[PDB]
Amino acid sequence: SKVSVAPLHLESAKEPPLNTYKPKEPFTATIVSVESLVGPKAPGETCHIVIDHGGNVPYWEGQSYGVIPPGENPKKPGAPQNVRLYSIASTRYGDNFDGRTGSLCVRRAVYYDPETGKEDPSKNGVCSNFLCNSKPGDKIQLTGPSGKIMLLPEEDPNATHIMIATGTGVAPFRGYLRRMFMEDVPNYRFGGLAWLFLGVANSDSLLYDEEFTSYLKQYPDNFRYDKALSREQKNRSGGKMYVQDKIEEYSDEIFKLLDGGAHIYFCGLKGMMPGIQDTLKKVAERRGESWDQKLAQLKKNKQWHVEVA
Ligand SMILES: Cc1cc2nc3c(=O)[nH]c(=O)nc-3n(C[C@H](O)[C@H](O)[C@H](O)COP(=O)(O)OP(=O)(O)OC[C@H]3O[C@@H](n4cnc5c(N)ncnc54)[C@H](O)[C@@H]3O)c2cc1C
Ligand SMILES: NC(=O)c1cccnc1
Ligand SMILES: [Mg+2]
Repeated sequence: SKVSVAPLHLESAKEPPLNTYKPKEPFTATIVSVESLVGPKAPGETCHIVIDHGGNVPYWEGQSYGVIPPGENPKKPGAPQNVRLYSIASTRYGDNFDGRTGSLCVRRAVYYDPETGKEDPSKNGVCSNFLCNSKPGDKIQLTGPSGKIMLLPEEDPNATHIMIATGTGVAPFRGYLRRMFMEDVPNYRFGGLAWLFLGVANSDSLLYDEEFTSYLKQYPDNFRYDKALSREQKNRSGGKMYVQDKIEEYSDEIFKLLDGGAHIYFCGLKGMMPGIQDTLKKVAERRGESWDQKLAQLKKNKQWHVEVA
């Protein structure tokens, strides 16, 4: 039924690891695999990178790894490159179920001249292309792990978790959902509701869709999954279908779940948040509620979890 994971001593630590490796002495990890997650119509490549850390850089679900790309710091001669953070997309056991690997979900940052569409190697994103250009056996300078905002609250195994992602913001939720549904973790038997909302540009830009869809058939009473394909669908007002439009489609259900104590999570590019806030204010107003009052309450109750950049 559930997949055996090892070693179960990874459940014993009472606190998440933080800054085990630091930039001046990173951990030299080894690439296991790199693959594209997306199809030909996707605006850009997003890749799935599996990294062998040998058990030397454990983490909890929701944390980030740092990666120091090669080369000198362009603004600090003689110095290494600045760390880039990546949300870990794997559980603490990893994609090999052995506690030795972790995975990243990385969008290639590529520069196009806004008029001609021409390229320029010196303007592409350094660390994202480094990662998606990697091959098995390549070495990676790893730092961290870091972050606590997106730790999964496990005190109540029957909690409700409403997960709102755009693009690579799905990464921590892939980790959450594997821990909730896929892996045999005897000390955490999830029996609540986990509701994943994912916005991407088009069907070819979907990330891990087969995995999430499988949870609908395995855990129909504990998982829901809704997608917004912005260039392929339009909202009720003529706009491109964004994730906030999908929340709006379920406004009454979601607001009732929040009032009942649900956690809600937001992850991805910071550009996703203004439209979400606009939708939530409009929804609140139609219900005769104040979104300001409601958000202040959610934050005070520690139901509101945002990590965007
Ligand atoms: C907590 C956290 C978690 C994150 N999680 C993820 C994740 O899971 N996945 C993910 O893909 N990203 C994630 N990010 C973003 C990630 O950390 C990087 O910032 C991103 O990958 C870009 O880094 P880079 O080294 O590729 O680009 P950089 O080399 O830092 O360049 C940044 C941008 O500037 C552009 N640029 C460079 N030079 C020029 C120029 N001369 N003219 C115009 N433009 C230029 C680049 O093309 C790029 O878009 C996260 C960020 C944070 C803070
Ligand atoms: N955790 C983050 O801030 C994040 C994740 C994915 C993409 N961009 C930022
Ligand atoms: Mg696909």
